[PDB]
Amino acid sequence: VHIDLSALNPELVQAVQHVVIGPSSLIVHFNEVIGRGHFGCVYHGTLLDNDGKKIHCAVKSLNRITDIGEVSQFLTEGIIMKDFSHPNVLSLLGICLRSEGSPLVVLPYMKHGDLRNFIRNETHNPTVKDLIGFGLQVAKGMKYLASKKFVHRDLAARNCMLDEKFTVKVADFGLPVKWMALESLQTQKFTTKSDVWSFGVLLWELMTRGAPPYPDVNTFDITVYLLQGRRLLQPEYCPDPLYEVMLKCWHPKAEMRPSFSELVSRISAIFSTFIGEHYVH
Ligand SMILES: COc1ccc2c(Oc3ccc(NC(=O)c4c(C)n(C[C@@H](C)O)n(-c5ccccc5)c4=O)cc3F)ccnc2c1
Repeated sequence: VHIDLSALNPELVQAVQHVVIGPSSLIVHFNEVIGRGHFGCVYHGTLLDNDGKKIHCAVKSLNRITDIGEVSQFLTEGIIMKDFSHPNVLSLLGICLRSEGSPLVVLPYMKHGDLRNFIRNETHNPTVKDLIGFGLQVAKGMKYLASKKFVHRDLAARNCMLDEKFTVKVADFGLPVKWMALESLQTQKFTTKSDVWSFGVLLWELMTRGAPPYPDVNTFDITVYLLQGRRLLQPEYCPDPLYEVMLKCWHPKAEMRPSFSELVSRISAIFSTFIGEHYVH
């Protein structure tokens, strides 16, 4: 990959400068890979400050980026993400624009990987309170994203990260038909309200500790399934009030679905009635 960086806009390069990091502070370990491949090509990285203090990071290589339009789009995404600041939203440490090799994205290292794999791992023992707690953290992250008028589009357990303090970081914001709202499947439109539907599916994943949704329904038969008024069944470990929350999230009419603000207050109330946790945040 040899991108001709000279062909970029002065005001945009000026705009992205506060997001750019490079070899004077970032060490990429190109021989050391992170993850399976559901986050793409990711390397272990080390970020140093002025006094040489090291920080563990993940370095994603965007290998499919070739032309100047795609790089410009990449810079703008970097600019947007860098501005976000919320404990339940994954941070952007920076990006790398290099004359040789693909553009790079630098994120804080997430000890416990993604939430779906964490809860599926049988060596972990999350309580019902633990699972609801994870769901509350996601809702708080989505409440922030909504307040910035930013639509996630791909909310799911696989896309939520978990750090060493068991803080959930909403990630990969900005085909998973089984997470898509009815209107998104039909009109291809995505909004914060459709993010609320996906969040309902995410809660279902949590309470089933990462079971695949709609097991007996084909991906192409999902639109008719939902128009028939059929929904995901109540998980064995899901309480009645949380299941009603899920049902509200999957309302036929997008405008009738709760806001993430409403979701945080309701899930917070349910969470408070539960006791016993093995993962305290
Ligand atoms: C130990 O196991 C793992 C396994 C995987 C890990 C990991 O994977 C990633 C998670 C998330 C992302 N990236 C994102 O969530 C991005 C978001 C949300 N945006 C922003 C959006 C507006 O496009 N961008 C982006 C930023 C700048 C330019 C273009 C795109 C992004 O890369 C990249 C990763 F490797 C990150 C950190 N620790 C990990 C530990």
